Amino acid sequence: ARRRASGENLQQTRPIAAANLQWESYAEALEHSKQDHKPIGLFFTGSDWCMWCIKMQDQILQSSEFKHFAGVHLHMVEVDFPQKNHQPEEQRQKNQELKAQYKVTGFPELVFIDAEGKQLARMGFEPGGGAAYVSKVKSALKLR
Repeated sequence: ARRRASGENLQQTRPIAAANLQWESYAEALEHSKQDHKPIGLFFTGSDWCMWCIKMQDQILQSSEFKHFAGVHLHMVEVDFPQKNHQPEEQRQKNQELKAQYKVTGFPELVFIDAEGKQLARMGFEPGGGAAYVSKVKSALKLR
């Protein structure tokens, strides 16, 4: 297949392309949601010891489909529990409170909440890649 081997088209497509994920604060997320009404995804993980978490981060959160979907439709908040901790005391207290608040036990776990703190849906690690993961969240949050 010469066509498959060929590439690097002169004509540029999709000017929008894709952008990296923009992390927001828990306090900031709600502020925006109160105004924008968009759901908040809290990412609970172990950056330095949970391999499955790395996989979720590397394969779904950092995936192009996830980036595009979330950049447009969601507010993302990072909540990490590393072995080597260097987060400010205030951040750690808030993070622990949040972990308990949403009854988070297993990681990786992504929980969707509204600006009033109501849970719309929750998901963990699920094979299939970024495209498939976003389809699932859409159905869960009733986005259409």
